Amino acid sequence: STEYKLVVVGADGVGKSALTIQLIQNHFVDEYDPDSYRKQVVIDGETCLLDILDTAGQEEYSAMRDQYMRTGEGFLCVFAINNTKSFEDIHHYREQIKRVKDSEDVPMVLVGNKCDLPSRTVDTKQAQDLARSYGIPFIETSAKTRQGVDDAFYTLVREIRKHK
Ligand SMILES: Nc1nc2c(ncn2[C@@H]2O[C@H](COP(=O)(O)OP(=O)(O)O)[C@@H](O)[C@H]2O)c(=O)[nH]1
Repeated sequence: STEYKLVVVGADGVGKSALTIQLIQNHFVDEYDPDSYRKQVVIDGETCLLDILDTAGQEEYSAMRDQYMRTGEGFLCVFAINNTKSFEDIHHYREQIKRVKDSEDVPMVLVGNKCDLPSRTVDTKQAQDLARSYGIPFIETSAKTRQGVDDAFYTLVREIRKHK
């Protein structure tokens, strides 16, 4: 079966690592010290291997971040629903991915994480309008309750499958 390399990007603290660890290990972590992990899953009846590359801890413009992005086939662009700044930063990460892959057509999913937390500052309509402007899906997640987590990563695999 095919292996899919998925890279998780977003501002520090939005939950890249907690999402990754929930996907792989089925546990929520209160802290993560920065990173790649593999797991076999079945998506739409089709077995595949996920290789998740977590950019947590990499400096904003590091050579290793660029290598991670070059290696990736699809990207999760994560913000936190309780952090307007991290939502405003999404364009930065999208631009970086486009530069590194040297393409305007890169499989991506927009992920609004921490949807369990009370203090929402980003509406689902704002996020869906950004996603719509990029032509990509939007998925709301909580690494803590597991809502949306599988759906985010699996939707990204579906996007890659549509790209090849
Ligand atoms: N309540 C809640 N906390 C989260 C969620 N995702 C991550 N966290 C927490 O937010 C902090 C940052 O998460 P981390 O995964 O290290 O963020 P990263 O820097 O983007 O990798 C930690 O204290 C995590 O427990 C979530 O969906 N809900």
